[PDB]
Amino acid sequence: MKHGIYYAYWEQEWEADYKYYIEKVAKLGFDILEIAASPLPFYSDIQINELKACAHGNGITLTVGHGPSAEQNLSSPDPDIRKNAKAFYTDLLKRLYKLDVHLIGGALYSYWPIDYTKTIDKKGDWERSVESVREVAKVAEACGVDFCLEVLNRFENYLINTAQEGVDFVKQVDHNNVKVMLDTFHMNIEEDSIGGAIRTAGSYLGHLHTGECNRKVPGRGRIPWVEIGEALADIGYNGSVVMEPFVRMGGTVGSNIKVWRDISNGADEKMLDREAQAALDFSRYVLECH
Amino acid sequence: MKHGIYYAYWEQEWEADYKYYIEKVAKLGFDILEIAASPLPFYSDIQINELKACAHGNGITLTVGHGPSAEQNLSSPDPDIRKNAKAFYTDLLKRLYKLDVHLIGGALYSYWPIDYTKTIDKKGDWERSVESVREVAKVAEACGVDFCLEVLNRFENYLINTAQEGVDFVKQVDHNNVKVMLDTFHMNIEEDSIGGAIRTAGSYLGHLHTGECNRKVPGRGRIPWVEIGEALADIGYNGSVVMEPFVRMGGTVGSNIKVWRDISNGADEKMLDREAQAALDFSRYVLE
Amino acid sequence: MKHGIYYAYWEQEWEADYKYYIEKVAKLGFDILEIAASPLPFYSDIQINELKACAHGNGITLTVGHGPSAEQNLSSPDPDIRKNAKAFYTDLLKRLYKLDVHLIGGALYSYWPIDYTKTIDKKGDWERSVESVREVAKVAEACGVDFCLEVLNRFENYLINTAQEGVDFVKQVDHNNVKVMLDTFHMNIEEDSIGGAIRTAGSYLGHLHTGECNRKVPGRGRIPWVEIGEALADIGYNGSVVMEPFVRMGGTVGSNIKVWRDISNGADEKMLDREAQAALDFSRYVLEC
Amino acid sequence: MKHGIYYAYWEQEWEADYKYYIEKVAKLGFDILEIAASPLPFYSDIQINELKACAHGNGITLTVGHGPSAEQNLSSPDPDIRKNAKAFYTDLLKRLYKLDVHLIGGALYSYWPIDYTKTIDKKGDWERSVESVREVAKVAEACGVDFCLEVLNRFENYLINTAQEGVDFVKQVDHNNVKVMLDTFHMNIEEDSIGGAIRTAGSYLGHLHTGECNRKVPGRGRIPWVEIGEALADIGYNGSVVMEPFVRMGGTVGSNIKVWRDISNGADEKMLDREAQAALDFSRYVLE
Ligand SMILES: O=C(CO)[C@@H](O)[C@H](O)[C@H](O)CO
Ligand SMILES: O=C(CO)[C@@H](O)[C@H](O)[C@H](O)CO
Ligand SMILES: O=C(CO)[C@@H](O)[C@H](O)[C@H](O)CO
Ligand SMILES: O=C(CO)[C@@H](O)[C@H](O)[C@H](O)CO
Ligand SMILES: [Mn+2]
Ligand SMILES: [Mn+2]
Ligand SMILES: [Mn+2]
Ligand SMILES: [Mn+2]
Ligand SMILES: [Mn+2]
Ligand SMILES: [Mn+2]
Ligand SMILES: [Mn+2]
Ligand SMILES: [Mn+2]
Repeated sequence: MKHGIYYAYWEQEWEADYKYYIEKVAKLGFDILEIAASPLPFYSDIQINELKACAHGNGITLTVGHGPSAEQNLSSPDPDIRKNAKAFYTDLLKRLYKLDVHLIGGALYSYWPIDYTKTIDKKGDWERSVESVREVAKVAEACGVDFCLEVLNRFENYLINTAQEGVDFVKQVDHNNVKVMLDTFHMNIEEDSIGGAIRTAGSYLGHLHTGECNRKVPGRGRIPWVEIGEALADIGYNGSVVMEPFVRMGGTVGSNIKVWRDISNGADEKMLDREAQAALDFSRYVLECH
Repeated sequence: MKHGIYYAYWEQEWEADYKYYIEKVAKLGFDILEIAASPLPFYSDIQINELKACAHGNGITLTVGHGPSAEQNLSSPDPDIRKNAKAFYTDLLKRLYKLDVHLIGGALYSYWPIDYTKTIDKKGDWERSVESVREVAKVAEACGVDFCLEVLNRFENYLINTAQEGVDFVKQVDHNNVKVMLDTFHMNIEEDSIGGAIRTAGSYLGHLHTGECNRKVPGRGRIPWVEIGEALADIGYNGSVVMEPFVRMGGTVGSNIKVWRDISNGADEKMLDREAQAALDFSRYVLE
Repeated sequence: MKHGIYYAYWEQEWEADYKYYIEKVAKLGFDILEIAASPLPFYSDIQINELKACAHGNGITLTVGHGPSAEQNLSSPDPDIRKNAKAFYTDLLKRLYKLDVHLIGGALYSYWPIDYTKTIDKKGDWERSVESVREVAKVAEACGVDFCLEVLNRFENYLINTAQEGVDFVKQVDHNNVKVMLDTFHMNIEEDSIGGAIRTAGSYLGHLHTGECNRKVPGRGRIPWVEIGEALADIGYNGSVVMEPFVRMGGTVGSNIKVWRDISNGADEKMLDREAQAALDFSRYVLEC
Repeated sequence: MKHGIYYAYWEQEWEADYKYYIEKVAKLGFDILEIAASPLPFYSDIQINELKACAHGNGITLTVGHGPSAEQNLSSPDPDIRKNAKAFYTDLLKRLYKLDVHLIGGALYSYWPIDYTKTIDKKGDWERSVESVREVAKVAEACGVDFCLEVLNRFENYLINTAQEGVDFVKQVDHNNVKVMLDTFHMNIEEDSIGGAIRTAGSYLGHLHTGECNRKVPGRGRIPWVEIGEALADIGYNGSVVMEPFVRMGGTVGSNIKVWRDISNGADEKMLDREAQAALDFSRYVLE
């Protein structure tokens, strides 16, 4: 497996100097840095090429996460939003192609976080979504990009909350490059079984996010990491595992993730770095070759 | 310890004929029925007495749960909202005393569920709430009621998310009738240690809600029940334990709890009855 | 799934008035009573029909457990011990048939408990055992009995300590009536994964013993019961599940099981019955479907 | 917190060239090397100073483990055996003082492994042992050595099988240089609660052995490491943590520990080294 970490562990907005983080995680021993998609549509060609060259020169692979805006909601009942959305993704996937990125994940079938003050139509949203994802998927394939649909807890989305729902949705889409994506923090809430959910995902699992129950770095909390490693070995998971810790208050990240206390316990950057590296060593040790 | 269940397990709105449920759970074997406070202020003085009568007749003890509305938000920066909130609690609490209820719990220090659309001010809300709660505490003490502050996960509230934050708030309130309340569903998300959180609550723990990670009845999910039982013995817990399963879609309950799939797996009322009864045997066995 | 309990939970010797426990256990709600095989060769056909009819009357299914003596050692290098051993099971299995018992289990490929002051030849004992068991297995087929080979921890046996070893031994024996048997107390010591060991057992699993890490009744300890239910479901286990708690010091049972403190904490018979009943409610709830 | 490993992980007999292992574990990053006491009584005085020189040279602290032989049984009903036992330990402890080691642990109140084809007189053995250990304690105190009594599973000892029995024994001995010692492999069998056993030992815990359920190195097994680390933090443990993995068949070690299958799966020295270092990183990280 290839191990990565989301840059947002160090930042409070959905954008940053990704080159700085590529240099950092390469020194910490990671294989991957996952970056937020938000700023990419504003990258000039030379900026995309420099980012790509940076990743390549440092032996780092870039993956992309995206929490879509309501205006990029592929499941919208408004035909215009669905059109703006497909247009947004099309342009984004081409940028990913130029970046040599082959994976994007997150609530790509909806938007995030969900504004629950608006009325919900799961059934209706579900079918518009399946349709929209079907065609975005075709652009993704032409770009060499796997489009991973992340199963989320109920407080963050209502369409896909369990691995079974994720598999159902992905089978309906029925496209080779559209995958299910799990996240230990979300599984921790919705699943009857962690290993079971992973085996349920099976051949459809295309990406995995890690973090403790309250989103600390993997290892020192209650997530059943050994059971997870066993299940990944049962399904022959080949993919990437990207830890996504959020331990700092503040900014759009703190607000969207809902960090209302200093979970980092006053850590400075170097401290954060050390904990992520210990967490990487732990992940490689516990999660592999079971 | 005394075991109960929240009536909402069977209903989709924050009210119901509580008499029908006092008889149901008395039969199923529960010692307690927990009821939503919402419809109570619309109970006449006579309706109160028959509810109480109905409870005493069935050997069932009544506890109350309450997810406050924005207008009952004791943490509010708006003095008129705070004023109305103290009035609601004082009226609600006098009714509780006449109903012969000695415990109310929920996000009593705030409102539920939070609309994260508005602007949050944790620091200021926290100070206002501590003060408003201490006042309300005098009334709760009078009506012989335990004002229980429930620690909730980050998605449903931002003031108190861990047992440690709960104990800090309660110690700040510094009042006899205010307790910390824990819920296995919420602890499962926010805590480093389930047993550790319970031990942190210690003597301040006044009420406990149970449910699996995804809110099914206690037993066949991933919650560490043995560890909870051992930690309650460590602190010598002598309160009640109320299961709060939510396995049904629809209504204000389904929307507030966020049940977007049929977790009950098509259960009918009898099937719901059986599972709750089995979870009750399980809880008395494992937890004590 | 059918749920039972070992009568020994109440007794300190490997024999007892099984009719008394058949009645007790029917009132507590079990579907099965497991009895020790050692007193059965001393039973007349009258006692065998007596026991069978009584089980039948209280609706209880009977299963058998046996910790073989050194003289009943099917793996012994001494060919006379092996001949006497085969004679012993040949007789026993015919009695089981008369009792309409379709399952016996324990360290049937060896003897129990092992005396480590002796000489070990795991490789040698293993080969002799596979040979003897396959033979006994024909007699088992004939008597309609499932010969279950229990995987034990290292302190009690050295031949088969993990589900994988148990599976290798059974595959090698290669006979329909031989199955692997697992016990949560033994898996707790030896296995890397509990769900994994069950799954490795797979279709070869023919019997399951349960108890907490320190042998108390199932449920209030550290054994991962939910994980066990899942794995039993993953392999579609239909067999029975028998709790085998040991919480009392004294006697052969106490010395053989090595109970050196009062784990029951003063439990009198009624208290023991209460906990077994609660543990049985727990097992049906957590372990099934 | 100091972390070590028992040298027997790489050897099949209760002795070896400890200098070779001091260099190896310093290179892998350990703080401590734990050695078997067995060969030490017979160390010339030169060999004692060389061993100590090496340890200091490599920045390694040495701790000692010991499975006493039947003739060294301080609990024996036989007075000549108790006499020898006491002479054995006073000589061993004085050497330890020379070797500059401050900790010895194991079934020091008895002998190991127990021969169960003999008569078990628990109450009598227990009384004699408490009295004997108390005497030895005085010498241990003079040599600046913590005499740690290890709690073992039922198959390896019958006097002390739980943390509660270990604490009861140590409190009866009533001497500051005598401590309780826990081992995750042994707790995994006997305890109701791992965290609970650690909290029961509390201030009395003077040493801790680690290993997976089946004695593989810590990390990929079922032992609840986070719970252990949280309980060590609960009591404020000021001792060391020594992993005692046993993954190889053969010799006195393989038969005393009862390894009947190749648990190491063909590992050569280099592979045993890497797995030890990975478990060390895991332990420092998870146990805090
Ligand atoms: O689990 C999550 C969100 O809770 C991740 O998918 C990521 O943070 C999100 O997609 C926004 O970047
Ligand atoms: O756990 C919670 C909310 O998740 C409850 O205690 C809440 O106050 C109650 O559900 C309101 O009806
Ligand atoms: O678990 C075991 C032994 O520890 C049993 O299966 C044994 O065969 C039985 O207890 C003998 O009576
Ligand atoms: O855990 C134990 C024995 O199972 C050890 O501490 C023992 O004292 C040592 O292994 C002997 O060398
Ligand atoms: Mn995620
Ligand atoms: Mn931490
Ligand atoms: Mn922690
Ligand atoms: Mn609750
Ligand atoms: Mn057994
Ligand atoms: Mn008990
Ligand atoms: Mn040890
Ligand atoms: Mn217990």
